[PDB]
Amino acid sequence: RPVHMQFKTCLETSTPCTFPHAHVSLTKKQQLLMVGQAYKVIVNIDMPESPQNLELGMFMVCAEMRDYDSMLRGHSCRSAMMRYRSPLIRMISTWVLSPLYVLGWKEEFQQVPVEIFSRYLEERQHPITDVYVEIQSQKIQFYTVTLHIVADF
Amino acid sequence: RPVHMQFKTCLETSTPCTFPHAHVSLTKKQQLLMVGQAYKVIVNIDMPESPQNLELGMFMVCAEMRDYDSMLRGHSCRSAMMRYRSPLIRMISTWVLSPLYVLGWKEEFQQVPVEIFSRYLEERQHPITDVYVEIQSQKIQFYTVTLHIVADF
Repeated sequence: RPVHMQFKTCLETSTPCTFPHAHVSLTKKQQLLMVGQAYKVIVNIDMPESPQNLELGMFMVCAEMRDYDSMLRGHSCRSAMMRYRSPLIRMISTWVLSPLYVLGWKEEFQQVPVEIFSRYLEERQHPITDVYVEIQSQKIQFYTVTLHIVADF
Repeated sequence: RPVHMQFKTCLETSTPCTFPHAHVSLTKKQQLLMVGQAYKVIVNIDMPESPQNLELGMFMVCAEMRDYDSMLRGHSCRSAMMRYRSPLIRMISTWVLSPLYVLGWKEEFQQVPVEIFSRYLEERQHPITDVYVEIQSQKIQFYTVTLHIVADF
C-alpha cells in the first residue's frame, strides 16, 4: 500500500553498455513495520505497446537486499513478460474503446506487477534499506518503475 | 510555478559531436526561496510527433547542481520517453479533432515533464546558481526546454 518511486537510469546509452540501474529507497518506519509484521514487496513496471516492446517477449528482473550495514541479505531474480494480445484483439479493442483513447483516459500501456519477495527483511537487528534492482534487457521501453512494500503477511 | 527558459545548444552539428549543452539559470531570490522552503525542480521538454522523434523511444536526461562557489553539489540522471500512441489512435485523433489542428489550436506535440529533484539546494551557505542539463541522445527533436523550480515541498 505505500508506493515507492524509483529512477531507473538507462545505462547512459540506448546501446547496452551494462544494464539499467537503481536502488533509491528510504522508509525506515516502513522498514521496521515490514520486519515486525512480516510484510512483502512487489515491483510494478508501466510499459507501452511499442513494437520494440512487443518484440521483447520474456525478460528477467532481479533485486537485492542490502541492510543498514550494507550487507547483502537477500537476492532474487524474477521472470517477467507482457500480457500478450493478438493483433486482431488489439484492433478490436482499439475500435471499440476508441473515444476513451482519443480523450486520453486509457493510455495503451500495461501495468506488469512482478512479485519479488514474500517475507520480511531477514532480522530485526539490521533490516534492509535499499533494493538494487536491474532489468536483464536493453530493448525494454517503459514509463516508470514503482515498488510496493505492501502490508501483506 | 516560476518558469525558466533555456537555450539548449544542439552541439554545432546534426551529427553527434558531443551532446546538447545548457546551464543558463539566475533567479537568486527564487534560489533562496527554494532553499528556505525546500522546493524542487522539474524540466519540461516540448517535442513533436516526428518520425525521427517516434523512432527514438527511451532516452536519458541528466542535470547537475553547481553552487555560488561553482562546486558540484548534486547530480541526477533521469529516464524519459514519449507517451506512445498506436498509429491507429493517431489517425483517429487526427480525423476526430481535425478542425483544431487545421486552425492551429492543438499542434501535434507533447509536453514531457521529467522530475529531476525533490528537495532544496543542499545548504543555506552556498545554494545552486545554474543547472548543467544534457540529453543523452542526438536523434531527439524538440521545440523548447523549460525548467520549473516549483514551489512544492
